[PDB]
Amino acid sequence: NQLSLSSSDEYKELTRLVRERLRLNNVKIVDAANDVPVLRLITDSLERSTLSLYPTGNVAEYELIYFVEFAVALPGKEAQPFKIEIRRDYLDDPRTALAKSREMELLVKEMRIQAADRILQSMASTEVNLEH
Amino acid sequence: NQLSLSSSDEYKELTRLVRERLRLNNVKIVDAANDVPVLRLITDSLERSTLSLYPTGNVAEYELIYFVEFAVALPGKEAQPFKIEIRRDYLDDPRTALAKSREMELLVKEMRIQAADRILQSMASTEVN
Repeated sequence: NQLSLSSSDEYKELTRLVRERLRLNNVKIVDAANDVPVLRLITDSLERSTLSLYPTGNVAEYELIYFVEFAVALPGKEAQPFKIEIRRDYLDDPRTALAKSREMELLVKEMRIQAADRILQSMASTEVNLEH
Repeated sequence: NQLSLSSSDEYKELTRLVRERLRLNNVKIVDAANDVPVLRLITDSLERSTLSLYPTGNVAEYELIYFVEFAVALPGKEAQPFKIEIRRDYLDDPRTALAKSREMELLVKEMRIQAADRILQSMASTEVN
Protein backbone atom coordinates (compact mmCIF):
# COMPACT_ATOMS: atom_id res chain seq x y z
CA ASN A 1 0.00 0.00 0.00
CA GLN A 2 1.16 3.54 0.83
CA LEU A 3 2.04 5.83 3.74
CA SER A 4 3.47 9.24 4.67
CA LEU A 5 7.04 9.20 6.03
CA SER A 6 8.24 11.89 8.45
CA SER A 7 11.66 12.00 10.17
CA SER A 8 13.48 14.50 12.39
CA ASP A 9 16.64 13.45 10.59
CA GLU A 10 16.05 12.27 7.01
CA TYR A 11 19.76 11.52 6.79
CA LYS A 12 19.84 9.24 9.84
CA GLU A 13 20.95 5.63 9.50
CA LEU A 14 17.69 4.44 11.08
CA THR A 15 15.63 6.60 8.71
CA ARG A 16 17.46 4.92 5.84
CA LEU A 17 16.86 1.35 7.07
CA VAL A 18 13.13 2.03 7.34
CA ARG A 19 13.16 3.39 3.78
CA GLU A 20 14.89 0.29 2.42
CA ARG A 21 12.31 -2.05 4.02
CA LEU A 22 9.36 0.09 2.94
CA ARG A 23 10.58 -0.47 -0.61
CA LEU A 24 11.16 -4.20 -0.19
CA ASN A 25 7.55 -4.44 0.92
CA ASN A 26 6.16 -2.58 -2.08
CA VAL A 27 5.05 0.37 0.02
CA LYS A 28 5.19 3.76 -1.68
CA ILE A 29 5.68 6.90 0.38
CA VAL A 30 2.86 9.21 -0.70
CA ASP A 31 3.34 12.95 -0.27
CA ALA A 32 1.98 13.17 3.27
CA ALA A 33 -1.63 12.83 2.13
CA ASN A 34 -4.45 13.15 4.67
CA ASP A 35 -6.42 9.89 4.45
CA VAL A 36 -3.05 8.08 4.29
CA PRO A 37 -1.44 6.57 7.43
CA VAL A 38 1.69 8.28 8.69
CA LEU A 39 4.92 6.94 10.21
CA ARG A 40 6.76 9.62 12.18
CA LEU A 41 10.36 8.96 13.32
CA ILE A 42 10.90 11.16 16.35
CA THR A 43 14.23 10.16 17.87
CA ASP A 44 16.82 7.53 18.39
CA SER A 45 19.63 7.66 20.86
CA LEU A 46 22.36 5.28 22.00
CA GLU A 47 23.55 4.61 25.53
CA ARG A 48 26.70 2.75 26.65
CA SER A 49 27.33 1.97 30.34
CA THR A 50 29.69 -0.11 32.46
CA LEU A 51 28.05 -3.39 33.50
CA SER A 52 30.77 -4.98 35.62
CA LEU A 53 34.45 -4.53 36.33
CA TYR A 54 37.49 -6.76 36.63
CA PRO A 55 39.34 -7.14 39.96
CA THR A 56 41.69 -4.54 38.43
CA GLY A 57 39.06 -1.82 38.27
CA ASN A 58 38.84 -1.56 34.49
CA VAL A 59 35.67 -2.38 32.54
CA ALA A 60 34.91 -6.03 31.81
CA GLU A 61 31.30 -5.95 30.60
CA TYR A 62 29.54 -3.12 28.77
CA GLU A 63 25.80 -2.67 28.28
CA LEU A 64 24.52 -0.90 25.19
CA ILE A 65 20.94 0.32 24.87
CA TYR A 66 19.51 1.68 21.65
CA PHE A 67 16.37 3.79 22.32
CA VAL A 68 14.00 4.82 19.58
CA GLU A 69 10.68 6.60 19.60
CA PHE A 70 8.26 6.89 16.73
CA ALA A 71 4.53 7.49 16.11
CA VAL A 72 1.89 6.00 13.88
CA ALA A 73 -1.32 7.77 12.85
CA LEU A 74 -3.84 5.61 11.07
CA PRO A 75 -6.71 7.19 9.12
CA GLY A 76 -9.55 7.10 11.63
CA LYS A 77 -7.67 7.44 14.92
CA GLU A 78 -5.28 9.80 16.64
CA ALA A 79 -1.55 9.22 16.29
CA GLN A 80 0.02 6.79 18.71
CA PRO A 81 3.44 7.07 20.38
CA PHE A 82 5.70 4.00 20.33
CA LYS A 83 8.99 3.31 22.06
CA ILE A 84 11.61 0.66 21.46
CA GLU A 85 14.46 -0.32 23.69
CA ILE A 86 17.13 -2.81 22.63
CA ARG A 87 19.61 -4.03 25.28
CA ARG A 88 22.87 -5.71 24.31
CA ASP A 89 25.71 -6.71 26.65
CA TYR A 90 29.28 -7.55 25.58
CA LEU A 91 32.81 -8.16 26.95
CA ASP A 92 35.45 -5.45 26.57
CA ASP A 93 38.39 -6.71 24.47
CA PRO A 94 41.94 -5.93 25.65
CA ARG A 95 42.50 -4.30 22.26
CA THR A 96 43.02 -0.55 21.73
CA ALA A 97 40.44 2.18 22.28
CA LEU A 98 40.10 2.32 18.51
CA ALA A 99 39.53 -1.44 18.22
CA LYS A 100 36.83 -1.02 20.89
CA SER A 101 35.05 1.67 18.83
CA ARG A 102 35.20 -0.52 15.74
CA GLU A 103 33.55 -3.28 17.73
CA MET A 104 30.82 -1.30 19.44
CA GLU A 105 29.86 0.38 16.16
CA LEU A 106 29.35 -3.04 14.59
CA LEU A 107 26.82 -4.12 17.24
CA VAL A 108 25.02 -0.80 16.89
CA LYS A 109 24.44 -1.37 13.16
CA GLU A 110 22.80 -4.65 14.08
CA MET A 111 20.63 -2.98 16.73
CA ARG A 112 19.40 -0.38 14.25
CA ILE A 113 18.41 -3.21 11.93
CA GLN A 114 16.40 -4.87 14.71
CA ALA A 115 14.85 -1.49 15.42
CA ALA A 116 13.97 -0.89 11.78
CA ASP A 117 12.15 -4.22 11.49
CA ARG A 118 10.33 -3.79 14.82
CA ILE A 119 8.98 -0.40 13.73
CA LEU A 120 7.40 -1.85 10.56
CA GLN A 121 6.22 -5.06 12.22
CA SER A 122 4.84 -2.93 15.06
CA MET A 123 3.00 -0.64 12.68
CA ALA A 124 1.49 -3.56 10.80
CA SER A 125 0.19 -4.88 14.12
CA THR A 126 -1.70 -1.71 14.91
CA GLU A 127 -3.17 -1.73 11.39
CA VAL A 128 -4.79 -5.15 11.70
CA ASN A 129 -6.40 -3.91 14.92
CA LEU A 130 -8.09 -0.74 13.72
CA GLU A 131 -10.07 -3.11 11.50
CA HIS A 132 -12.40 -3.29 14.50
CA ASN B 1 26.82 -37.02 28.56
CA GLN B 2 29.49 -34.33 28.15
CA LEU B 3 30.44 -31.28 26.04
CA SER B 4 32.55 -28.14 25.78
CA LEU B 5 30.94 -24.70 26.39
CA SER B 6 32.13 -21.68 24.39
CA SER B 7 30.63 -18.24 25.19
CA SER B 8 31.14 -14.64 24.16
CA ASP B 9 30.53 -13.52 27.72
CA GLU B 10 31.73 -16.03 30.27
CA TYR B 11 30.23 -13.69 32.86
CA LYS B 12 26.88 -13.22 31.09
CA GLU B 13 23.84 -14.29 33.08
CA LEU B 14 22.92 -16.56 30.20
CA THR B 15 26.25 -18.42 30.40
CA ARG B 16 25.70 -18.95 34.12
CA LEU B 17 22.11 -20.17 33.68
CA VAL B 18 22.99 -22.58 30.86
CA ARG B 19 25.74 -23.98 33.16
CA GLU B 20 23.74 -24.49 36.35
CA ARG B 21 20.98 -25.79 34.12
CA LEU B 22 23.44 -28.06 32.35
CA ARG B 23 24.61 -29.65 35.58
CA LEU B 24 20.99 -29.98 36.71
CA ASN B 25 20.69 -32.35 33.74
CA ASN B 26 23.74 -34.40 34.71
CA VAL B 27 25.83 -33.00 31.87
CA LYS B 28 29.56 -32.62 32.41
CA ILE B 29 31.45 -29.67 30.93
CA VAL B 30 34.98 -30.29 29.63
CA ASP B 31 37.59 -28.47 27.56
CA ALA B 32 37.81 -28.42 23.79
CA ALA B 33 38.20 -31.89 22.24
CA ASN B 34 37.79 -33.37 18.75
CA ASP B 35 35.72 -36.13 20.35
CA VAL B 36 33.65 -33.67 22.40
CA PRO B 37 30.58 -31.83 20.99
CA VAL B 38 30.80 -28.06 21.39
CA LEU B 39 28.07 -25.65 22.46
CA ARG B 40 28.75 -22.09 21.42
CA LEU B 41 26.88 -19.08 22.87
CA ILE B 42 27.15 -16.29 20.27
CA THR B 43 24.82 -13.40 21.26
CA ASP B 44 21.78 -12.62 23.24
CA SER B 45 19.77 -9.42 23.07
CA LEU B 46 16.77 -7.98 24.83
CA GLU B 47 14.06 -5.92 23.15
CA ARG B 48 11.32 -3.94 24.84
CA SER B 49 8.49 -2.09 23.09
CA THR B 50 5.20 -0.33 23.87
CA LEU B 51 2.33 -2.75 23.27
CA SER B 52 -0.65 -0.95 24.76
CA LEU B 53 -1.12 2.44 26.41
CA TYR B 54 -3.66 3.14 29.17
CA PRO B 55 -6.76 5.17 28.19
CA THR B 56 -5.09 7.95 30.21
CA GLY B 57 -1.58 8.02 28.75
CA ASN B 58 1.10 6.05 30.59
CA VAL B 59 2.17 2.76 29.00
CA ALA B 60 -0.24 0.00 29.98
CA GLU B 61 1.50 -3.18 28.88
CA TYR B 62 4.86 -3.87 27.28
CA GLU B 63 6.27 -6.64 25.12
CA LEU B 64 9.61 -8.36 25.87
CA ILE B 65 11.69 -10.29 23.39
CA TYR B 66 14.86 -12.18 24.34
CA PHE B 67 16.98 -13.30 21.34
CA VAL B 68 19.66 -15.96 21.57
CA GLU B 69 22.04 -17.14 18.89
CA PHE B 70 24.06 -20.30 19.55
CA ALA B 71 25.88 -23.03 17.67
CA VAL B 72 26.26 -26.78 17.98
CA ALA B 73 29.08 -28.73 16.36
CA LEU B 74 29.05 -32.50 16.84
CA PRO B 75 32.35 -34.44 16.72
CA GLY B 76 33.10 -34.79 13.02
CA LYS B 77 30.13 -32.95 11.49
CA GLU B 78 30.30 -29.26 10.46
CA ALA B 79 29.07 -26.64 12.95
CA GLN B 80 25.53 -25.36 12.43
CA PRO B 81 23.79 -22.19 13.73
CA PHE B 82 20.61 -21.87 15.75
CA LYS B 83 18.36 -18.95 16.60
CA ILE B 84 15.77 -18.77 19.34
CA GLU B 85 13.48 -16.03 20.60
CA ILE B 86 11.23 -15.73 23.62
CA ARG B 87 8.33 -13.28 23.80
CA ARG B 88 6.51 -12.26 27.00
CA ASP B 89 4.06 -9.39 27.72
CA TYR B 90 3.65 -7.60 31.00
CA LEU B 91 1.44 -4.98 32.55
CA ASP B 92 3.16 -1.98 34.11
CA ASP B 93 1.84 -0.42 37.34
CA PRO B 94 1.67 3.34 38.11
CA ARG B 95 4.49 2.76 40.62
CA THR B 96 7.87 4.47 40.52
CA ALA B 97 10.17 4.07 37.52
CA LEU B 98 12.51 2.36 40.01
CA ALA B 99 10.36 -0.23 41.81
CA LYS B 100 9.33 -1.79 38.50
CA SER B 101 13.04 -2.34 37.95
CA ARG B 102 13.53 -5.27 40.35
CA GLU B 103 10.40 -6.70 38.75
CA MET B 104 11.19 -6.72 35.04
CA GLU B 105 14.67 -8.01 35.76
CA LEU B 106 13.04 -10.96 37.53
CA LEU B 107 10.91 -11.36 34.44
CA VAL B 108 14.07 -11.41 32.31
CA LYS B 109 15.75 -14.12 34.38
CA GLU B 110 12.73 -16.32 33.78
CA MET B 111 13.20 -15.70 30.07
CA ARG B 112 16.93 -16.40 30.15
CA ILE B 113 16.09 -19.64 31.97
CA GLN B 114 13.41 -20.52 29.41
CA ALA B 115 16.04 -19.86 26.75
CA ALA B 116 18.74 -21.98 28.45
CA ASP B 117 16.21 -24.85 28.64
CA ARG B 118 15.42 -24.52 24.95
CA ILE B 119 19.12 -24.47 24.06
CA LEU B 120 19.51 -27.77 25.92
CA GLN B 121 16.45 -29.50 24.38
CA SER B 122 17.38 -28.19 20.94
CA MET B 123 20.75 -29.82 21.45
CA ALA B 124 19.37 -33.12 22.73
CA SER B 125 17.46 -33.34 19.45
CA THR B 126 20.36 -32.38 17.20
CA GLU B 127 22.23 -35.39 18.64
CA VAL B 128 19.42 -37.95 18.86
CA ASN B 129 19.25 -37.81 15.06
